Amino acid sequence: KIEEGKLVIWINGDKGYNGLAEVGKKFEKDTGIKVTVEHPDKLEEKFPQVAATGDGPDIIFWAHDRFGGYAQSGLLAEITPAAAFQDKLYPFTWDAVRYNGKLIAYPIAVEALSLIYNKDLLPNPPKTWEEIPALDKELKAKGKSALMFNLQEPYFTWPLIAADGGYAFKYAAGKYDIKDVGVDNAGAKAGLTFLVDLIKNKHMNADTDYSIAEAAFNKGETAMTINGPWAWSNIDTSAVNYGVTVLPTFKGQPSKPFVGVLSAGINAASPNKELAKEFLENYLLTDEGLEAVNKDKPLGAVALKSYEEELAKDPRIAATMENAQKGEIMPNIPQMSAFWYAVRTAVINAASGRQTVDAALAAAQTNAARRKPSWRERENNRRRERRRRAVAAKIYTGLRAQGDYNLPKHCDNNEVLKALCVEAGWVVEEDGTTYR
Amino acid sequence: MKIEEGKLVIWINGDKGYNGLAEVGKKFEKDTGIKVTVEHPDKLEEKFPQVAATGDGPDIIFWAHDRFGGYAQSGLLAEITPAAAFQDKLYPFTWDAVRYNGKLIAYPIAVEALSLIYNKDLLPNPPKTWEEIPALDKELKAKGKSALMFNLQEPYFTWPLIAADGGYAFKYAAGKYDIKDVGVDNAGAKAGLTFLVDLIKNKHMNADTDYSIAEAAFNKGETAMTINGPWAWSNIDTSAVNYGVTVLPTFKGQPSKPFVGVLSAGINAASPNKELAKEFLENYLLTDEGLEAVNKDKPLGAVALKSYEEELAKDPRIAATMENAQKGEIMPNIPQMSAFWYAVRTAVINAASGRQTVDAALAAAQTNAARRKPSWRERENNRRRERRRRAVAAKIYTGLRAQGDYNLPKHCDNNEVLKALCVEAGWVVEEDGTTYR
DNA sequence: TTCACACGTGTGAAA
DNA sequence: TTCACACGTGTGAAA
Ligand SMILES: OC[C@H]1O[C@H](O[C@H]2[C@H](O)[C@@H](O)[C@@H](O)O[C@@H]2CO)[C@H](O)[C@@H](O)[C@@H]1O
Ligand SMILES: OC[C@H]1O[C@H](O[C@H]2[C@H](O)[C@@H](O)[C@@H](O)O[C@@H]2CO)[C@H](O)[C@@H](O)[C@@H]1O
Repeated sequence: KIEEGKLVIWINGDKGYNGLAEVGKKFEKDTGIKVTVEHPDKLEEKFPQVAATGDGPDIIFWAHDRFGGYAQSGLLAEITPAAAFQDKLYPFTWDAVRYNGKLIAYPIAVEALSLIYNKDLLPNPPKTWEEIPALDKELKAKGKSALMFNLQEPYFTWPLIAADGGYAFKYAAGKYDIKDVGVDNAGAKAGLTFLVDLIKNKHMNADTDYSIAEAAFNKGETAMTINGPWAWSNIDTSAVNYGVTVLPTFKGQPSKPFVGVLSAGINAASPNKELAKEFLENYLLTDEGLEAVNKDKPLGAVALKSYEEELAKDPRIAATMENAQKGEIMPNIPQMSAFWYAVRTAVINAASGRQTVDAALAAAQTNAARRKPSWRERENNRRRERRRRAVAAKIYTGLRAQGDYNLPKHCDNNEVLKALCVEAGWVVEEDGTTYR
Repeated sequence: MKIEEGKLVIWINGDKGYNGLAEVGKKFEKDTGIKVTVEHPDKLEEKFPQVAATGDGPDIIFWAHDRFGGYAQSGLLAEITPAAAFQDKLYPFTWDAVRYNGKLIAYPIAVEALSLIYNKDLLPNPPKTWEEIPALDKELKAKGKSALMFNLQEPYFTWPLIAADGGYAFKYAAGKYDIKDVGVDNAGAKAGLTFLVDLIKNKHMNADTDYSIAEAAFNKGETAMTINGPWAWSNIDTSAVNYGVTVLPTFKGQPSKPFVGVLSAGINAASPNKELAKEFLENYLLTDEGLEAVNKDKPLGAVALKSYEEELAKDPRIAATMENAQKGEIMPNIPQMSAFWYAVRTAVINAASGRQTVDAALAAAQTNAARRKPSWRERENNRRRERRRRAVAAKIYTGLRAQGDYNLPKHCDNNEVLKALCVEAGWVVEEDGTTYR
């Protein structure tokens, strides 16, 4: 739990938390405030469960798509940087972190998936998804594979699902229609069927996850992977000469990745809200601060204009933003969580053969729509059934006490009910068949 | 995933040397042409029993021996059939660790015991007792450091202190463990966990500290001590910290008693590669060169293979490891061990957080660790009984609604039908169900 | 050991 | 939207 004078940060384990820990240390030396960085598992899920009761970190790092629900549940302290600060960042990165007219976190970096390839195994990477199967057949004869990427998180498969028409929630009339979903249309089916066919034809394995794909590419066992800017440092430490380029087209259309804006929201329950902005505004979001983090694990197109003009000249960043322009920024609405869980279930269930593509995406469409019942709705149901059981229990208590039925020493209420039935002129068979 | 004929898939925990093991796999593929894939998924010791029940899961699974008895009872492991010649190459007691109902159910790899790891430059003379840690931490804090940080989310790391003054898991008597004789709630266990919660109350430790927080703190020089196993040394070596490995401190003048694990490799019962897995484990991994490749990635501890252990035993860090092991006990491998671990993990976490008193947390742990897990058939019995109870009721009300003519509204629940029936039989029923003649 | 009612949420109505 | 019986397991009685 939070406490005054200290700063605890939650950031995903694939970002440069060590580099950010070097930001907190210099922050500690200036004003004497200790700064701990922790990279817990499923931090995007734990934070909403714990922040309600007042627990959780001072600052939470995650992509912007989750912050709308967080704010909707009143977990985030509203951000109000001076004008002088707001102008230090690109406008569209402020838009990613504004929900109902209010800024709900500090945008940090823009992330988009790209195609990463091994130049030594594949000097000329494919321009199309359609030619990957043949390429894998050629590489399988050399003991390699064409492509491996995380199939457990729909983030990585969404570029292909959206290529031919799939979409999450249609945007029209300046709003996201929380009830117009595009996970079941012809384009989505085409994209997921091709992915499943890749598995069926043994060009990919349904159980490949982030760790398995990263190891295979960094050990030179697979020619390509799909990943974000954070993955680059680990490829750098390996012996692989890699390139970063546009994702392959599918049916002649670009892959359309969902673009995220890594952000840092301040816990509404924190006693260090001011201390946290002094850290975020004048220590992290500075050339030397982003540098220390970026040097750990690349951030992507950092939102600070001041440092992005430097990073923007990296050909890997140019490629990252080439993919981003062909994709879309993620909505931040609270229903993204339901959308992501549903599509995750669809991809996994179709990849494994547990469901057909048609059945998986059909269910996904209705799941990404589902309303989650409120606490009060759950409590209404709990109480109604408590009252139903209490009413029955009182009836049978009086029947047992006053009925003087010929009942066994121990018997259930069904037997009492039977004795009440015969008294009222009914016949009740062994199995409950009841008539006059 | 299913395991395919002609390929080998291995599961091993992420803190072990899976990169070294993958190199052994790459040699095996070079000599016989069989591809070997090594993965380190999360919660593998829980995932395996779920998938392997239907023939899924890996060909080979690595874990400490304590979980394998439950696997074998569930029929998930092949029986290990090493010729006597090969058995003689490993220490007898390591075979004991993987013997269950008289059969060998895994290949023992290495013996693991927790030790005290300390920063020589911050603390040239490590403490001999737990009792002096609070004072030592008070010194270190004045310099911006802490005395001790270790994993408080896995009971494995706190058990040495719980066991020190008398806590125990299952009592051994007459050549077997008594699954109803649990010792997580006696005076010694209470004293050990109380001292740990007292560390937390006096701000000498954080209740939320997990494995990665403690490892980062020690390896960065923020804390003078940690508690960990041999797997952790390689990350320390790469750090600036100059460390030593020594005996765990005493508690109430008595040695800490870590539970000792034997890293073991089981063969999935559903694998058609049982012969290939046996070949790989016997003739590639459990060799000098095989264990060396893994050990160089992350230290294994005291390996079961006599020939290579005579080399590793020269290491003072292994001598210390086995000094702690002698003071501890080999874990049981009985199926009830997972229930014991879940119970103590909840007790430690709840007490460390103040959610429960020590007495309450451990009282619940004792009941949970001793609770008999109902069989599948007992569960099915209960499920069918309640299915039948509802069915009889349903038929009774179906008949009452059909032939009753109780003048009831379009839709109404069974309680209202019951009420009508009661008045038909000469009863009065109030709104809340109060019923009488 | 078996057993019965409690328990809160699921599924599907009915509006 | 509210509502009701289904659902399998929990708590604890009787033996
Ligand atoms: O897979 C669904 C997942 O997608 C995104 O998560 C990304 C994250 O944005 C990246 O920074 C990186 O960590 O990879 C993640 C995918 O594993 C969404 O941000 C997230 O809400 C969603 O659950
Ligand atoms: O914490 C309970 C846990 O303890 C042991 O797990 C150890 C394992 O033996 C070591 O090899 C290492 O990985 O640390 C683990 C604890 O995080 C038991 O083996 C395990 O069954 C039990 O759940």
